[PDB]
Amino acid sequence: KETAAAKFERQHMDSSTSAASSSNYCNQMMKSRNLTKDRCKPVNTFVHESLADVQAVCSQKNVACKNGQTNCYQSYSTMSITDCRETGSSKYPNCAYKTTQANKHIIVACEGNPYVPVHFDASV
Ligand SMILES: [Cl-]
Repeated sequence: KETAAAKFERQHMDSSTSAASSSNYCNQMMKSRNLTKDRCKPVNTFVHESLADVQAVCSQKNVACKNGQTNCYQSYSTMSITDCRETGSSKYPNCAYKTTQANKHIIVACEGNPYVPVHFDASV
């Protein structure tokens, strides 16, 4: 059983590249992080920053989560991210994604001891 913290890392961290360099990034990544196994995950963001930088967000600007809980945090600074969203034609198991590279603030929900990201709420 994956911890919530480990699931976050698998779904959202990509420290290995500074940015998506092709329009096929999302197709490539969604597959390999096993986010298309059972169904096409519809929306998923990858963050191209160190794990330390992403964990540090839990110490930054406290905001409400979409769900009304108040354990979310917005990064003071922008981060390099890639936004992956399934195209309207996509059908499992031939999952297809639009890739959008950007520099935006991230908002994550944090939980636990240590107090670490367990959900990606949005980018700004
Ligand atoms: Cl979950």
